[PDB]
Amino acid sequence: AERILVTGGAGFIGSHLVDALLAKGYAVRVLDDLSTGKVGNLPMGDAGLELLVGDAADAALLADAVQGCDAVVHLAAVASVQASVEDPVATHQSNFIATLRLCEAMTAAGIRRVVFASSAAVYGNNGEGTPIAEDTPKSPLTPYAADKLASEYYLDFYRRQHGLEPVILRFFNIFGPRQDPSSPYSGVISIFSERAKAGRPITLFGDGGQTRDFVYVADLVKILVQGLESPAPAADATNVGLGGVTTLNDLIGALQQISGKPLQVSHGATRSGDIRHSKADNRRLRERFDLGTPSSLAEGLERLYRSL
Amino acid sequence: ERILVTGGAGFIGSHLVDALLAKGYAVRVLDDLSTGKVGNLPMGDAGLELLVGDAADAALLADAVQGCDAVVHLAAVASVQASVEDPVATHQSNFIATLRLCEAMTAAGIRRVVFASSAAVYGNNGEGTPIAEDTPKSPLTPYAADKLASEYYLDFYRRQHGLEPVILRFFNIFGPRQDPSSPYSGVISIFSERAKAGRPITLFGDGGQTRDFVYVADLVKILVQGLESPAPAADATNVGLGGVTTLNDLIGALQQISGKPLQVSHGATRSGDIRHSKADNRRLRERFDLGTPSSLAEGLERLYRSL
Ligand SMILES: NC(=O)c1ccc[n+]([C@@H]2O[C@H](COP(=O)([O-])OP(=O)(O)OC[C@H]3O[C@@H](n4cnc5c(N)ncnc54)[C@H](O)[C@@H]3O)[C@@H](O)[C@H]2O)c1
Ligand SMILES: NC(=O)c1ccc[n+]([C@@H]2O[C@H](COP(=O)([O-])OP(=O)(O)OC[C@H]3O[C@@H](n4cnc5c(N)ncnc54)[C@H](O)[C@@H]3O)[C@@H](O)[C@H]2O)c1
Repeated sequence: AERILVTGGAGFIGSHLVDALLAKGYAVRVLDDLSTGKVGNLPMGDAGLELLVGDAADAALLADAVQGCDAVVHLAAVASVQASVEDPVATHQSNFIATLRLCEAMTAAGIRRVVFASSAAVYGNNGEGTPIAEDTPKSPLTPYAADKLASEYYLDFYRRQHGLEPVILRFFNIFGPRQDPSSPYSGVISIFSERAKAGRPITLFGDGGQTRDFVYVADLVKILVQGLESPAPAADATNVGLGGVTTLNDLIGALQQISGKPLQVSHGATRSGDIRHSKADNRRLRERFDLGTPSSLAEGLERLYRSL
Repeated sequence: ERILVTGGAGFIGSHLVDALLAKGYAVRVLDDLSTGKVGNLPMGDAGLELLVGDAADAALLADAVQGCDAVVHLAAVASVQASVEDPVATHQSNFIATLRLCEAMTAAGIRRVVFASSAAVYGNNGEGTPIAEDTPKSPLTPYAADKLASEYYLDFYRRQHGLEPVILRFFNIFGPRQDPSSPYSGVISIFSERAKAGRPITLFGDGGQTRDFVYVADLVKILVQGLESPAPAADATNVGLGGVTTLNDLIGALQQISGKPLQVSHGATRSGDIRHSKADNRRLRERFDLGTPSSLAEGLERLYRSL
């Protein structure tokens, strides 16, 4: 049976991927420093799961972690963009050095396939208000966004120089159960859903006309598995957005209706780094992956709410 | 008034150090002497202070920027091939040094930093075209990716912390003190050293390849202007002349300068080699005072006479 190394596997997206891989019969090895990930996210009783608690930028740890692994999904990163603005030096270790050290360890070990969580943040403000195609000029505005893009560039280098097979996925806005709502910079759906469940007010920054391309985590997991099992994945990046349009006001009304409870909306100012419109051009995604029928926003919110 | 020059002991840096001291600045050099040479510097000049260490060393940078009014950040492992062989080590020199410098400058309240980026950030894009600054990026090596990431971090510190970066993408610089000892040394330093020594040269390909060569003294004038301009633009500026020199042109000009015909061994074209590389230097012409740059023959003659 094949073993998948999942860096960041104890986190939001990672733990769902772990469940899905194990269910398909893979062995899984999680490498996670539990900075935001949680052991309670993992099915620790599954005989197919191994857990290594440590830093994904640690070369000695990666040399151990890759031994006996057949492929990698590289999800470890400090996901809070704001955290990278606060401390560029520390987050650069997690957001880029981990990628570089993983490439070195995979090349030594002879492992080719790595699926990488890049981000729509690499586009910055370019193409705003239009479906963003993958060849849109990049404009990373924070250390996080620059490290995700630099990670792409190094993965492509190891592909050409050393025969790595990277599957570069630029996530748009992923949501669903286990997304941690504890920070003011947690994903807005995790925050809004937590308040609605508790019956407490939410805070809307700006006028609510901002749009995002929301993706339910279960649909992202399908793509991640397919990137692991593809016979010859494309070299260049693929957006993971649906090409959908959801305003924050759309989201407020959908969530309120799902909770069946009234929802107080207090106001805050638009946050300084807030992009107003964000939507993916889904054409490469639809060409390269089988999305089937994705979850609509309502279906995804419902599953999230019904889990809390 | 004092200028920090990281990499000041190297080829471009030491020429800059000469120019800045000649203009009355005090000059502090930070260099690990990996490829820089103390013999490149005017030791014994009362205005020159040399620090030897790693430009990625946080504690050392903190001392180094203290009392400085501006910075020229030239320290890097210039060999693209060295970054291919050792991405981990060269990333410290080619990117981490930039990030640490940003942090040290912010803490000390120093705004102006002139940065040596590279035409390598374009990859093969714009082959056969005047390369404008918005030409799509495609860094092919760790070195090129680190130069581009350096640019992005410099822009973030500008917006978030009031830094004033002057981002310059160098095309093919040449001149005295350019090390010809490596096979991946610049073709002009190699061809000239072999011409002076009367030894054969090796031409990879047909010699129709073209490059936008820039004499080091003209680059130095731009570096100094970047320090002294009152309100520099935020985005990158290509440093090239928009010139077109073939390798066969270069061989002919060296044969005319040396007075003896060069024996030309034929090698196969290098894998991935860009055939035609030319800057669109409109932004340079607009933002800087270029005067009359040295022609290739002028630069070659000045180089050859120095060997
Ligand atoms: N959720 C989104 O909308 C979104 C959008 C774009 C990109 N991403 C990327 O997707 C990946 C997963 O993000 P997530 O939403 O599940 O958030 P998350 O915080 O739940 O997952 C991050 C995980 O990585 C781990 N981690 C962090 N630094 C580490 C280190 N140095 N060593 C080892 N483990 C480390 C954390 O403990 C956590 O388990 C990340 O790379 C993130 O940047 C997510
Ligand atoms: N045509 C060109 O020469 C060219 C083209 C594009 C970019 N550049 C850039 O211009 C700058 C100068 O290059 P150069 O041609 O003068 O080469 P160089 O090797 O002569 O100068 C580089 C200097 O940096 C120093 N250095 C290297 N790593 C260091 C570290 N970790 N800490 C401190 N000092 C360190 C070296 O000792 C040397 O003195 C570099 O940033 C290079 O990447 C040059």
